[PDB]
Amino acid sequence: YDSIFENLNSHGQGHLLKYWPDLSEKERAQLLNDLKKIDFAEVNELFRRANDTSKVIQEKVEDLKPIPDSHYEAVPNLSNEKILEYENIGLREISDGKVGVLLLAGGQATRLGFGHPKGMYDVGLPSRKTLFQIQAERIVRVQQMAAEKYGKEGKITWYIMTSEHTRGPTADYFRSHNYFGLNEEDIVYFEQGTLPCFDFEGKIFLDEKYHVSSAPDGNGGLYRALKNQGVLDDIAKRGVEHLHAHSVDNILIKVADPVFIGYCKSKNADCAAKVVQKSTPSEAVGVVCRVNGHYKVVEYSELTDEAAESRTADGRLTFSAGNICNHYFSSEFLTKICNFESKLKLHVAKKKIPYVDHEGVRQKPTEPNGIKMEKFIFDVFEFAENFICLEVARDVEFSALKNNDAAKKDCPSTAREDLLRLHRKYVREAGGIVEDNIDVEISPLLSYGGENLTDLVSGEVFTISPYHLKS
Ligand SMILES: CC(=O)N[C@H]1[C@@H](OP(=O)(O)OP(=O)(O)OC[C@H]2O[C@@H](n3ccc(=O)[nH]c3=O)[C@H](O)[C@@H]2O)O[C@H](CO)[C@@H](O)[C@@H]1O
Ligand SMILES: [Mg+2]
Repeated sequence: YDSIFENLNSHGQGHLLKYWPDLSEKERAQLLNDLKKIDFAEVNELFRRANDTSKVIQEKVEDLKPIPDSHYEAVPNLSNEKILEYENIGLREISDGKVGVLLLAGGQATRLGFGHPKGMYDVGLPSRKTLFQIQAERIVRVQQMAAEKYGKEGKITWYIMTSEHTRGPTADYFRSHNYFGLNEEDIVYFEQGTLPCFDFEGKIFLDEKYHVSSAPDGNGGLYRALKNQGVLDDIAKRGVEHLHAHSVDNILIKVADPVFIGYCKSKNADCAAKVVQKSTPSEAVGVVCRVNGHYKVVEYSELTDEAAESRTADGRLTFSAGNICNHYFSSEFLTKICNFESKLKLHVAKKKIPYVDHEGVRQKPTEPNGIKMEKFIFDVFEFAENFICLEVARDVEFSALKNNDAAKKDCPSTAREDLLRLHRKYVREAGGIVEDNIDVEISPLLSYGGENLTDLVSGEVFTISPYHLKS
């Protein structure tokens, strides 16, 4: 106790042991287990840098400039012959077993009110498939496409990053469903770290008398987790050369998109980000920018209202390159990143954090009472030697699940609506006849991105809703 107290008090966190006399021996052991999981020197060192307001005000007066339209291309503007070239390059890499996916599934947002990892959400499709199952079947299908073209049945290694409260339920969900037709050996779970939650005076919250308040350390915690969980070793052993990192909530996600992988390989990019066009200033998307001669993403929470609402001569937003958390990393760049993730800025967010008050009572604040600190995955972009930005069509590739339906944006209903609208488009683009009032869902096992539909829908008329086109 004495050595533990000193470690705490030398860093001003001695209050965490306040309730020691009232705790059972098991609660005492739980509390001590919480404390030994925290490096109080590194945490306290990190908090000071993250909350150095003088440096923050300097970053606010930076001459923030958007990525010029001249520095990126848009997939829908490419010729179909250039698209095929990129797709075939990506399909070859997938077939050769050189592609992995880094699924960011440790996020703990509560906005949705879902008592499970977000990946288990069912937005009410005719198939009633979850985000996890849809993504798994997209992996199945694109592996099949790659093997059918190039012979070898290469596998995408699915690296699923979890946090403490998602690790168990996520592994249980995939196991219960027989990995949705994928092989268990190719799905690799790894767990990101956490950081404690602080009040406005820099003292760490107690979630219970025997439990320190903590939260996942941001999706920028990927890099440290990759190293200390042995994932970089696994990547090197498997011969994986390309990594597709993306969020869990985008129901339109082109997992291991061969066009994306082929595009970045052909441009010899060490790192890349997909973007969509931002048309409302308040959309909660980061924007790709240039400052001091390198690329950056400024999170929606850190973009001034002035910059967000600034307009071009056209009337487009000046900052219109909307990040959709959909990134490419070369294996070489990834392993070099993980050796300097220490320098990665910690971002501060005001949050409503439950806490034990000065009277042993757990409160639930109605106004933000504390701070969480997060590393952001895109903060490595400024260290890339050949960063590439690739614009994609929003209706084909981005529809985020963030809020409940009452918010009416980025909700289950818009996610389900965006996917069904896209599949209606795929059916029409393959020669099928279907009106907007018909809900036709295309199984990912039948079509990854609109291919493989002519023989089934060309000339056919779809008049009954809902309809499920299956494999
Ligand atoms: C990548 C990032 O910093 N912000 C992006 C993110 O913000 P946004 O704030 O919407 O999302 P979060 O950064 O909270 O989470 C993004 C993804 O990372 C996962 N996650 C998050 C935190 C964590 O500790 N562990 C973890 O695995 C989430 O579960 C999800 O898979 O998505 C938007 C698009 O939808 C982009 O416009 C934002 O620029
Ligand atoms: Mg991102």
